[PDB]
Amino acid sequence: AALVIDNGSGMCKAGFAGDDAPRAVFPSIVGRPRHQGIMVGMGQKDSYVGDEAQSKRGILTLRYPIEHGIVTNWDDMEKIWHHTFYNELRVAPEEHPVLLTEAPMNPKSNREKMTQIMFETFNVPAFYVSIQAVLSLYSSGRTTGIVLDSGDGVTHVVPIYAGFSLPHAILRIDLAGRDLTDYLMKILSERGYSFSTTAEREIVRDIKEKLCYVALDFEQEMQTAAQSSSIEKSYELPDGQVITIGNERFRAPEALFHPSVLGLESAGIDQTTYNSIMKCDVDVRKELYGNIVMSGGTTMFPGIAERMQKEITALAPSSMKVKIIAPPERKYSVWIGGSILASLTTFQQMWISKQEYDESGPSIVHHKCF
Amino acid sequence: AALVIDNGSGMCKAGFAGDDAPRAVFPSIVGRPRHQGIMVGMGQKDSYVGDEAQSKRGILTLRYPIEHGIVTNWDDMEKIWHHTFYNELRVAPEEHPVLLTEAPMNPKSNREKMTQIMFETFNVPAFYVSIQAVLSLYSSGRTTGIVLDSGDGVTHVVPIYAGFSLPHAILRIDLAGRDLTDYLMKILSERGYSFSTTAEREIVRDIKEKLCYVALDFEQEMQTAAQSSSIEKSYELPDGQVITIGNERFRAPEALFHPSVLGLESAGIDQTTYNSIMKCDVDVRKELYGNIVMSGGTTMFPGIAERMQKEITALAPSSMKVKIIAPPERKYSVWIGGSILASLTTFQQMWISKQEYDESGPSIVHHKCF
Amino acid sequence: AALVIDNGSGMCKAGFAGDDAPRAVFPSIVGRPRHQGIMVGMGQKDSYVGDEAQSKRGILTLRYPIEHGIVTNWDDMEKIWHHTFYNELRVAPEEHPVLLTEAPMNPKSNREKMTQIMFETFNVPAFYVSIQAVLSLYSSGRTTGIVLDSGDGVTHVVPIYAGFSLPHAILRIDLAGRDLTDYLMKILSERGYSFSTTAEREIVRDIKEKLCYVALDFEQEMQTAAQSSSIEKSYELPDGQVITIGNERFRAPEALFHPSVLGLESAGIDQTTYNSIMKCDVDVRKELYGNIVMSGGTTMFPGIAERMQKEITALAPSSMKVKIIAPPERKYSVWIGGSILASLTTFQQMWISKQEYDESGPSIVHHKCF
Amino acid sequence: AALVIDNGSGMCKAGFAGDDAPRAVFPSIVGRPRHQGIMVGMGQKDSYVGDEAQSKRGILTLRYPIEHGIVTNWDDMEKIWHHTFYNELRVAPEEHPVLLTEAPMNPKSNREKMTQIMFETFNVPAFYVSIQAVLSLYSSGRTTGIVLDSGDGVTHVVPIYAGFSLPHAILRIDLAGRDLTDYLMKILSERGYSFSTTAEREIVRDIKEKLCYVALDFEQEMQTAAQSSSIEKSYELPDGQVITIGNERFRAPEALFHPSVLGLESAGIDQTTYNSIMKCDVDVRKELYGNIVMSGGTTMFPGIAERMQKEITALAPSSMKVKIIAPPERKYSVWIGGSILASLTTFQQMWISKQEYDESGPSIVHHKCF
Amino acid sequence: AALVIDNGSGMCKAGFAGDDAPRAVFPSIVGRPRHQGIMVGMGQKDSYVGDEAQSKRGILTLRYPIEHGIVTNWDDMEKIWHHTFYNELRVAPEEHPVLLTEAPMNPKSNREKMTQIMFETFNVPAFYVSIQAVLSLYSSGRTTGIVLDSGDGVTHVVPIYAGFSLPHAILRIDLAGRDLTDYLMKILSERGYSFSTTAEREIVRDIKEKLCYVALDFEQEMQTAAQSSSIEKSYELPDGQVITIGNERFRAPEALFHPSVLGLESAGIDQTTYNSIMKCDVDVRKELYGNIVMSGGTTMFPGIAERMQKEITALAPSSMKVKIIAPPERKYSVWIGGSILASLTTFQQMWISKQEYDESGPSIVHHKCF
Ligand SMILES: Nc1ncnc2c1ncn2[C@@H]1O[C@H](COP(=O)(O)OP(=O)(O)O)[C@@H](O)[C@H]1O
Ligand SMILES: Nc1ncnc2c1ncn2[C@@H]1O[C@H](COP(=O)(O)OP(=O)(O)O)[C@@H](O)[C@H]1O
Ligand SMILES: Nc1ncnc2c1ncn2[C@@H]1O[C@H](COP(=O)(O)OP(=O)(O)O)[C@@H](O)[C@H]1O
Ligand SMILES: Nc1ncnc2c1ncn2[C@@H]1O[C@H](COP(=O)(O)OP(=O)(O)O)[C@@H](O)[C@H]1O
Ligand SMILES: Nc1ncnc2c1ncn2[C@@H]1O[C@H](COP(=O)(O)OP(=O)(O)O)[C@@H](O)[C@H]1O
Ligand SMILES: [Mg+2]
Ligand SMILES: [Mg+2]
Ligand SMILES: [Mg+2]
Ligand SMILES: [Mg+2]
Ligand SMILES: [Mg+2]
Repeated sequence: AALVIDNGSGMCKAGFAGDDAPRAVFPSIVGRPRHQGIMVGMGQKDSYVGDEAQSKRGILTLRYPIEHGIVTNWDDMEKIWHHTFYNELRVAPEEHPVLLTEAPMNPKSNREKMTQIMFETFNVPAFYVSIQAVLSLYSSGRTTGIVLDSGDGVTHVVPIYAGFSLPHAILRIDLAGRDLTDYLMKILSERGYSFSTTAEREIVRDIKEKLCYVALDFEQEMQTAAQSSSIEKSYELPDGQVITIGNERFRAPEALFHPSVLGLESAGIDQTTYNSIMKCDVDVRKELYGNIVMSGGTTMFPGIAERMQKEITALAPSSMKVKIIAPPERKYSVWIGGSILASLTTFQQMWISKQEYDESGPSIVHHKCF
Repeated sequence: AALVIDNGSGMCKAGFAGDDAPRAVFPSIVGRPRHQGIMVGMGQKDSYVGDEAQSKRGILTLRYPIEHGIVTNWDDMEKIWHHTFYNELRVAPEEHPVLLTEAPMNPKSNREKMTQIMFETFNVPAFYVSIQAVLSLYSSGRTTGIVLDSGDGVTHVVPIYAGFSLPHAILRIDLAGRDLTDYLMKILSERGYSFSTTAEREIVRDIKEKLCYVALDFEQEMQTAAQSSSIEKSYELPDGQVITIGNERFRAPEALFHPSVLGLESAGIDQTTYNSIMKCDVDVRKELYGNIVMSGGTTMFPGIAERMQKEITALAPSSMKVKIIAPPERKYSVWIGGSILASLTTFQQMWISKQEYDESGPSIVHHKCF
Repeated sequence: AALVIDNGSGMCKAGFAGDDAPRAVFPSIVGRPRHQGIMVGMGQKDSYVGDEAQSKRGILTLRYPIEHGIVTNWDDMEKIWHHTFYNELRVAPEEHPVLLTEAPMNPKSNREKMTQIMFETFNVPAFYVSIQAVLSLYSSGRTTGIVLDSGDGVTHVVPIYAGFSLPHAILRIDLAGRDLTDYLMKILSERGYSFSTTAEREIVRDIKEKLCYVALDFEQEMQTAAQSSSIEKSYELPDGQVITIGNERFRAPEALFHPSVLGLESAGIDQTTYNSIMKCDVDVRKELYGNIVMSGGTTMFPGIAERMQKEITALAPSSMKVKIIAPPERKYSVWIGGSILASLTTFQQMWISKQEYDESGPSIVHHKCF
Repeated sequence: AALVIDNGSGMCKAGFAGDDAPRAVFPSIVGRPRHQGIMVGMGQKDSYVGDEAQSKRGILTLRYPIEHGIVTNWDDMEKIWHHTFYNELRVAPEEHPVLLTEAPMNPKSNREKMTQIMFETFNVPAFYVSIQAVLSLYSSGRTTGIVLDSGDGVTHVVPIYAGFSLPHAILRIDLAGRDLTDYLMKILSERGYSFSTTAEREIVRDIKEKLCYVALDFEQEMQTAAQSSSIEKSYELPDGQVITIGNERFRAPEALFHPSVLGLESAGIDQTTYNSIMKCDVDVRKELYGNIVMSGGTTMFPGIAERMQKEITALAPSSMKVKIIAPPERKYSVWIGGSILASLTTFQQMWISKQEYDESGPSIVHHKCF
Repeated sequence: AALVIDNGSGMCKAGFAGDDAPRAVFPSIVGRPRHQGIMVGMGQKDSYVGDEAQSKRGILTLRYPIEHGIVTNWDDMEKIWHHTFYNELRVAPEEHPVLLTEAPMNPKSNREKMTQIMFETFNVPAFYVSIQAVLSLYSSGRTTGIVLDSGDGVTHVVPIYAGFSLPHAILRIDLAGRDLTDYLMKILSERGYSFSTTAEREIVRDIKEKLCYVALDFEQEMQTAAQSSSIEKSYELPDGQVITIGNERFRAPEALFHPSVLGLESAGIDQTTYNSIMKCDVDVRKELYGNIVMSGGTTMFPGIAERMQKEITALAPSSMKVKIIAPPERKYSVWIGGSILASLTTFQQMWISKQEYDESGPSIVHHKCF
């Protein structure tokens, strides 16, 4: 009975192998009080994790331990994993194998510290780290495809042909949904709405998840928003204030396709996918063009698949059939692939056991998870 | 067996922790004779405290030692506390912990002198100072709410969310029931009734407590009072003279909502409550709008809760549910919260002992009562 | 050609706007015979007003219609105003606008009855009521100052800054020259001089106007009067009896600064002026300290300005320049300000006309004279 | 002959291009009377602007039309600009180009309404809006530097490298000198000094400008203030009262470096400057570390440059030379840069003319001022 | 007075025939601004070439016009040649013959467009294109040898025996120093150092030039780097950050000998040199084994000659004397050979004149430069 934990930058997904949906999906935030507790007998913890930190947002500073796929606070990461094991899944980690997720081209100390914390703090019997895009390909039943994975920390593009990784063609951008949340925070001040705190950042993230979309033609959509008022929508703040947003619904996701509005020199996701395809051998590009898979929460914008199809079809040769696979459950696709991968009988010999960690230290994670 | 003393500007409330009502409620006045005693063998003290000063009003000058929450006469304060301990409660203060009350944003010398007098003159074994609004929240069983406390000296608005104080949003006005008594004294001269002495000030305070109320619509109430005579009431003076009052029943409490009739530049209590709510984080305002708590004697005007609800609902967004909590026993609510707070076992480690005062002086009251 | 009538408690001042002195100054007394007329053919009226009542004092009971600024006998007030219009000024009131005076914080029925009597009994074309202290500020050419006005009925302290009234800081004491006359009547019985009748009250008023003064240091003056006989003066009664007075020359005006010798709980005039200054905003106090204006007959005591300056300089901060303005013509200053105010062209639109009274009744005096 | 107007939240600076100092520096306040004018013939306007509102503080409510860099009252803004053009500069705005200032990340309606009021109410021939920090860089002769601008409304940090703006790295805090004035008002009540009105707010602003400073080590300065009395200073109030202040001289500016004492979740000015430097490209950080420019009145605290240098040198790598440029005339630096920018011949083609406004409306300000 | 221009992918070398060193060596980059110029009067070109683009790296996107020896942007190539002629050499190209360089097995349109731009844009009187490896053999005084030339775009291996080219044995790999820079960028993310921009690519190129070397035994060097810390070195970034690198010093140049770590199917430089020798006739191999010449910047790694000697001696028969010629000035060797070749009197009849270009078009470059 293995445990599958998709530990992304923004949201933690956790559950059991063999299941089809994550049992526990909760934000990976740690909240700490900014003020002094004055009423006694209440019961006031010094730390709040997950949905409890989200429900007490107005008196807490919220911190993400993971930034751009890299854990920057390991004590808060340990707190989040403890909340995963003991409060959400309600299991003992000493009797369950654990499969973790990681973004490609991460520092090696991240993998080593994850292995050390899993084997020493939680005393797991078995452990493995997988790349998220490979799990996204696992969930779709495919062995050939190019995966665009965009969550909250980073966006990575990984091509796989016939079950073989092509690590020279793996591309990675530091743009994901948190940068889109910050950009929407910046461009909402043009209408007079000020958001600066971490709780207001969570409010703007809710605004982006509810009302933002990807325009098929950006300049035509700007002309339509300038002409009429059919684009503007209303959102109710937690204090009852109603705000109205116009072109910011599609200007903020446009940073995914044109990162220069963030001051970034990198290319957009369509150009990155095309460059990853062109970095591969000429005999695999046809299968990659027809098997473009998207996973993650940032691929859940309305109209992102049609725009991605249009831009890649513009980039590709005219005889190539470009197909974008954006299933309705793609936001959990990485986890679903983990739930497939930990459930295979061929995978059962690829676990890192406690004996191998005892004889080799954390560095065995560089020899068993490749 | 702790002692709870709500030492407000106008009235002193005193009793034991674990009780539900104050054992001794009496005016905090010191009376001194204006004339010379001519009959010998009577027994004539040079000072009268409390109800004895109130029963001998016609030959005494009455002085309040506390003005706007700040003690201005410490010898008379010592006399009132001596009358509390030895004549009203009839206890020895050397064997009972004492919990005192204070308004927020008071001078630090007030707290220091209260600690010094409690530990040196009365030799208490333990001591604590609390903010009155926090005790008002204690009495209602709430840990989240915004407290409007108005007694005789000052009106303070304190928001608390999830047991956490928000001291940047605490607001304080120097308008309370004594200023309303003085305003009623001023506007009763329009009908030909002259009140200038301190005993006449106590008579006008009795008139305000018996016959004044808060109008729902002030201009409509003025039109109704100008049209008919159904608003006018009669009051009997101590010498048997019967006076009749009309619009002064609702013109005097209207200074609570429009302080400009007192020559004050501050806002009314509804605007102050709204400004304190808007000074807080956006994620706590919903719980503050539905948990507006009033305590004190100035909140015992008839119709003040309906008017407060109407004005705050006018100020708040239309989707916000404004609830005013005005319980029938709110005039003693601060004391009741003290009787709860001194009765908690978790509070028993937060007393300032005699050893800490001996090793640190009065300044320990700035480190233990926050 | 407007008429200016300063109708004080003790003395009536009357004349024309544009003049510098009142045309007719006479006591506001009504005298009635105590005995039966026995000689026929003389011509014996049932009522004597003014100087005729003063010249026939020994067979009349003298009554003041105004007590402490409030008219208590309106028929005698009508008699005095008739004597003003037809015997003193010798005009027709139906063709002259009339400007009247009133003390602040008077009953509203006094103003209403004054308006009704002026418009109905005397049929004036225009009418206005002013506060006396504002006219005292008008006479000195000042727009900023604090006026201490003390005549025969009441003493009022009114601060004005930059032409703006500060009605929350207006203070009023029921001590003036009539109470000083009664106190001098009481303390002259210690030397064996009995005065009980109204004519003897007028004699004692003459004694106070001729021989009383304000001591700079009261205890030093009492020591000087106890040591030598240089303070004692002689006064000749109307029957030729010569009386001698000592410390009563300065003990009777000392009730202005210490009202407790009258059995009054109020403060003295220096403390009342200081309390009125401290009731104002902190940015106007500097101009009020240097512009203290005195008007009225009770401010005509010798040495009252030096004593007022000394006590206010003791009360004020040491960096404040206290200036007392006591001009030699201040006893008529209110009237002089009326003669200025009714002579201004900007004031000519502020009269209450007969049409406004016909359409609104007496209550228009609460809407036009504020 | 262009006009340069630095229209900040607290103070309005105005003059001519080519000059080195602003011709007219005056507070941007509008004062309205709280009371009724009682003396006629004075001349009493319903509105007072600037120094006339400051000289009549005790009878006025003072309002700032700009809060945190955003105009909240446009009629009072029009009054202040009318006072600038016709009473201070004494010019006709119809023949002079006008260059205005704005804080970055302001609402677009502020710029649009400024353009509409300048072109329609005042009928200017030409118009431009600049960012204040770019003008601060203009005044120092620099084309590369990071500007910390803190006045009365907001604090903004803007980096510029080789004449190129970096708008993704522009940071903005809502903390400036008005919040410091309010914090000093709050912490002066601990010593028993009460300030609540707008005139008292101006008095506390004068106290902060005269006696407050930035401590190099805050805890060492608190220990020094607790040990001896060499830190305490005396201030004379307008009514002559002398108050004494101790650690509040350096506790109030400490909110610039630790905003959590205001209940704010933002970082201090040193951390904000460091975060703006780290938001830029790695090849420009060396020039930004050595060219940190401060401008505005809130940077005129004694010891703020040494403390800023110490904290940034603590934050920066040890091989980096941190240089803080705090010239003695930096309080006018924005205006001086405007006087440079409007005097350049290359700038003369960048004005928004009346023809462009007539053909395009206010929205042309989003196409010409970037 | 001919001009010799070695126009490689990364660096442009330029000077005069008869000299021993290039007069001007500068990077062949064109920089364009990513942001908008905000400060006027500076002087801001839209394009920066060479060292000016390198000194303004943080606000520019840098582009190489030559990729793998082939010009991909001819306008930027024209800009670089204009900067060579007019800013670096400071000559007129209309009076100087120009000798250019090219890699073998290039497209014919590259040579044709180079001839057309030289004769039409710059109006040169004479022109020639040479292969770089033949010039490397010219610089060493040799007429027999096999040249391994590796710069920034491509690596080519050209054997020449007795002055005769052997074009069937010329080999070409698309691996050179730019691919090594990209590989070092990829493997520096394992230590947590992120480099993605073009300026960061130039920084990583500086890191590779300063700290990278070729290991004699790769597995022994990996064991030594894993055992101790004597291999790790420190580098200071332009912002003052100090980074530490370990095995990446020799892992990145190992792609020259094992291209499979780049995802390339080609052989290493030692195997390519051996395969080029074995493609020749059996009677010339002895002279080629003893005359292996290296030129270019990628041959300037420390230890590349010893490793090349070891691997070729392993590949060659044991009786063959393998000699690697790696002179200290080999990075400029191509240019030096050009400076020899354009200085020979026998070469003076082999120029392509303007008359031949006018009568034949660009295609004459396929008949005169073989
Ligand atoms: N419907 C939606 N539309 C747009 N963005 C979304 C939506 N739902 C979630 N997101 C964004 O996806 C991000 C996290 O998704 P996820 O892939 O679970 O992150 P991670 O894998 O990094 O935990 C968040 O930044 C969130 O704002
Ligand atoms: N029924 C009432 N209606 C209006 N005011 C009241 C009533 N009862 C008491 N008060 C006023 O409340 C004030 C004191 O109440 P309390 O809260 O006990 O004062 P404190 O807390 O300052 O001692 C007095 O000024 C009194 O006039
Ligand atoms: N020279 C004086 N010294 C002291 N008191 C005086 C003098 N002259 C008049 N008075 C007193 O002033 C009072 C009346 O003065 P006035 O101001 O005219 O009164 P009102 O304004 O009330 O008519 C009388 O009581 C009189 O005794
Ligand atoms: N010497 C000083 N020390 C500290 N603060 C000052 C000083 N002089 C002015 N200030 C503060 O600077 C603020 C306004 O300065 P300024 O930069 O002109 O404001 P703005 O640019 O917003 O008009 C005011 O809040 C004032 O209190
Ligand atoms: N000392 C060195 N060690 C390793 N590589 C170097 C060194 N010096 C230069 N290079 C590399 O050589 C390449 C360019 O050299 P060069 O032969 O001048 O190129 P090209 O001939 O293509 O212009 C660059 O990629 C640079 O990184
Ligand atoms: Mg993820
Ligand atoms: Mg109370
Ligand atoms: Mg009078
Ligand atoms: Mg400014
Ligand atoms: Mg080369």
